[PDB]
Amino acid sequence: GEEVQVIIVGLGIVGLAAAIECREKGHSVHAFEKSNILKSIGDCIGLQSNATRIIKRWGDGAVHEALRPWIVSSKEIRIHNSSGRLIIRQDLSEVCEQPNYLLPRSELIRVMYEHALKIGVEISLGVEVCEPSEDEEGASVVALTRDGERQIVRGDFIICSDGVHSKMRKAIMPQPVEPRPSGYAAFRALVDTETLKGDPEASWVFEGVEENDRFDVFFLSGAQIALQSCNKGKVFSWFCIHQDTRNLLDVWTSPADPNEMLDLIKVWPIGQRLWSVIRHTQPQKFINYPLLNHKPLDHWVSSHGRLILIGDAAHPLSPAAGQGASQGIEDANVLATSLSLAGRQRVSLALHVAERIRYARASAVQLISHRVNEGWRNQDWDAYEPNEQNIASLPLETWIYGHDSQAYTEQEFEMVVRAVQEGEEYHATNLPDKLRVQLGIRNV
Ligand SMILES: Cc1cc2nc3c(=O)[nH]c(=O)nc-3n(C[C@H](O)[C@H](O)[C@H](O)COP(=O)(O)OP(=O)(O)OC[C@H]3O[C@@H](n4cnc5c(N)ncnc54)[C@H](O)[C@@H]3O)c2cc1C
Ligand SMILES: CC1(C)c2[nH]c3cc(Cl)ccc3c2C[C@@]23CN4CCC[C@]4(C[C@@H]12)C(=O)N3
Repeated sequence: GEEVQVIIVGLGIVGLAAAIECREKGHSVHAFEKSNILKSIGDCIGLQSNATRIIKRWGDGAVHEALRPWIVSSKEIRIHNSSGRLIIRQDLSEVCEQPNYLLPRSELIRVMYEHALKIGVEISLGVEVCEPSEDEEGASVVALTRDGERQIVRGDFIICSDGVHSKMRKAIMPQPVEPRPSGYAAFRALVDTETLKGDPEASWVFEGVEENDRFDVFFLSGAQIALQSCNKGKVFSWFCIHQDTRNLLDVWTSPADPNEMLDLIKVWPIGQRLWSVIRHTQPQKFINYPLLNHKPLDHWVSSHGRLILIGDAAHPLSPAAGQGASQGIEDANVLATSLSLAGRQRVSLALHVAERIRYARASAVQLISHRVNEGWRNQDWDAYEPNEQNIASLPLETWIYGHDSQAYTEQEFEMVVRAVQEGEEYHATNLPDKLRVQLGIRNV
């Protein structure tokens, strides 16, 4: 009559989603995180309908109501050239049939953190998790606190949601493959709303944002720039994908030079108008984040089936594509659903079923996102005008954003169990069949 004891390593977006999913489905959760995750860092996170579908269930709608101010109200993407001329209005009516969110990462973390505490997730901040182990009966980790004290923590299995620099990953894949640089990076930041207000030369950016979030894209030679608003103009954010061969580290903390962005855009006719807004980014908030191409791992689940990698620990995606967080939320939902269907006496089965459901779909999104990183969409803008051909269409694919991962898992669970127990390949239908073979995805 004892609950499953879930251990979670890392409380980024995916670890918090895994904690909420597991706890709402009746399992005990003790989550560990090394940092103060409430600190204001990073810029905005987008969540598409495949993620909001999952989030809508949490607390019988409580989290969705907390996130309602952040529901995307853009009806179109406005695509501009280097003169600022509007070339194409790309309709978002289908993409936005169901809710999407756009909000500062720190606000999404806060909302998820508060709900996790409310529903009884046990959270331990200031803990670096080390040295996982497992056998046929259980798993354990070492909780290392900042005073150097070590505490053993035991559970039924370990959820490794510790991000792109996951140290848990080597417990599954001890020989790490190296991501290769795409040759591109992304400048990105929030704008300081206060100083943005009160700049008369930036007043244009507020037009209509109380009714429809701004979603402007600009294509210049060497730059793909987006300017967005959310929550009725309370927040403005921007990014700029650009060529960069420097040896940049993929972290969200390093100093970046705002003058590099000014130099890139000031030589084109629209540059001064864009800078009228972007100049109000706080200097220490400029991030220049490299767009690295990570190869799918061979698998996500450990030898005894009591550790699983999810989120960016399993399938890091660049922030340039828009499915990174949403796919990690699908990991959390499928894993928790699979655990609930398998039960405490079949934990390894649960993790292996979740891996079989998630792997090909997550890997397809990952491999397609490599093309956005390498700039395949770009053309010579002296000759071509940008249009829908140049917009990475991953956030526009119905097969991604229309998907209901929980319903899929419930309907397919016993078929996946049979594939796992009979040693047969499971052919998931949560991605297009042509895609899996076209991309060279190898089933686990
Ligand atoms: C500080 C920060 C800012 C970010 N800002 C943005 C942004 O503006 N836009 C965007 O699109 N993406 C951003 N990201 C990335 C984004 O969170 C992910 O791409 C994705 O949405 C969710 O990935 P995740 O939860 O799997 O991993 P992450 O979000 O990277 O979270 C991993 C967590 O695990 C913790 N952790 C790592 N190792 C250990 C350990 N041994 N023990 C305990 N805890 C550990 C880390 O402290 C971190 O909180 C940011 C990530 C970080 C870490
Ligand atoms: C910002 C992204 C993640 C995005 N976020 C969305 C949200 C909704 Cl709700 C609908 C569509 C999108 C898109 C499509 C975008 C628009 N950007 C223009 C330059 C680079 C990029 C990235 C990508 C692109 O090529 N396609």
